[PDB]
Amino acid sequence: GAVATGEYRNLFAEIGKSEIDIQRKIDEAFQHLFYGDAKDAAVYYQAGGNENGPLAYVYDVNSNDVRSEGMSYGMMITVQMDKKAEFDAIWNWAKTYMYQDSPTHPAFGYFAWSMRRDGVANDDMPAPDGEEYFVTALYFAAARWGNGEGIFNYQQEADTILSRMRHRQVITGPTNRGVMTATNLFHPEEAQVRFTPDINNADHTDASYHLPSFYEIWARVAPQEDRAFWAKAADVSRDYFAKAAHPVTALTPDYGNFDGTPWAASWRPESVDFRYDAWRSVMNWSMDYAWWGKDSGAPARSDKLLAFFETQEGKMNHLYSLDGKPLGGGPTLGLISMNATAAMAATDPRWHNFVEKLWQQQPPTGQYRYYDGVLYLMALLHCAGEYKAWIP
Ligand SMILES: O[C@@H]1[C@@H](O)[C@H](O[C@@H]2CO[C@@H](O)[C@H](O)[C@H]2O)OC[C@H]1O
Repeated sequence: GAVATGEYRNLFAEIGKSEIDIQRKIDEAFQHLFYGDAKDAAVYYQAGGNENGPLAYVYDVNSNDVRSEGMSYGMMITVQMDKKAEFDAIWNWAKTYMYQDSPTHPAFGYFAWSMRRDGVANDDMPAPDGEEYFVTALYFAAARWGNGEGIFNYQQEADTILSRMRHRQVITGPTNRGVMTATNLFHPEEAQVRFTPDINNADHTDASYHLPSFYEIWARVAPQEDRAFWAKAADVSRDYFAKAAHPVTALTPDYGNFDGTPWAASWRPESVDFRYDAWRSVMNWSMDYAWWGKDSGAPARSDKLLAFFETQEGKMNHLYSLDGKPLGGGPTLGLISMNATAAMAATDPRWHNFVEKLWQQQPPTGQYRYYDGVLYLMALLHCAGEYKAWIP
């Protein structure tokens, strides 16, 4: 695995691209998304500052809301790209405005998943893959830059947040939406991330939230009393992808049950299909395989998913039944980008075509560029051999 060797595959170099052109492609994507035209290209906004220095956020330009996921992805992108100033400004806004510090609030220890640009929460409850990326990005920051003090003691922040994600108690109290009850972010017996800590829907998961590549980091550097739990979560997630991904297409549903079956949310029953969340599952298991080499099923799964998408050439949808029926939409940059990341584990040389398709793309513009753009820039970093485990 790359962590053992320190050698991360440069999949773009493997399909013949020069290092100068790979650097240009990543820098163009960063400059567009972080510093491009505010109305058409950028998803990052400089939002003044406070006692900790500059504030900034990554946001969904469509709804015009800040998302905890996009903040956490901005932190991961910026630490992988050695962009400390941008990292610190995003983290300052997330910790200042999104993090719930009241111990009587049911979201204590968690980041509001959806927040207006003025800091008014739409929902105090979290999207738990945001927390997973925040903690990991903070550990990576500690490793690359060393720890600062206060909110910039990245390792201390990560330890405290991650401990509370596991050990949170049930809290009932007032929220922006009325009285709510929430629990921990990982089920203590299943050792799986929840879709939500809201007690009304807590005993569910989401395959795209399963991040065994990161749980292995936490198994090494988290508070000692939790390391066995995070190690377990990594093994459970590898088993989860084996059960949750269709046996023929390797498509996963957006939302799921702990036993691997798809879950139809009452408010979103189409969550049983492969949609916007599920795009990411293949990145998660392929990254885990490339880093750690433990998910013995990952190569075949990535091969099945790329074989399936090869049947869709010239008629690509972005919504599918798990058995591979197209359910609508055309090609998206986010799905192209995630499919390319399957090459971190695929064995069949059709993966070349998927990495080449990502290489051919341009940075996204217009109303849907937030999800397309964060996935694009993460996929470019993975495929350039520039998305690494920075272990403190
Ligand atoms: O109260 C809970 C809501 O907070 C939860 O909202 C979800 C949070 O993650 C987002 O990615 C989803 O889009 C959003 O629906 O839904 C479940 C409910 O119990």
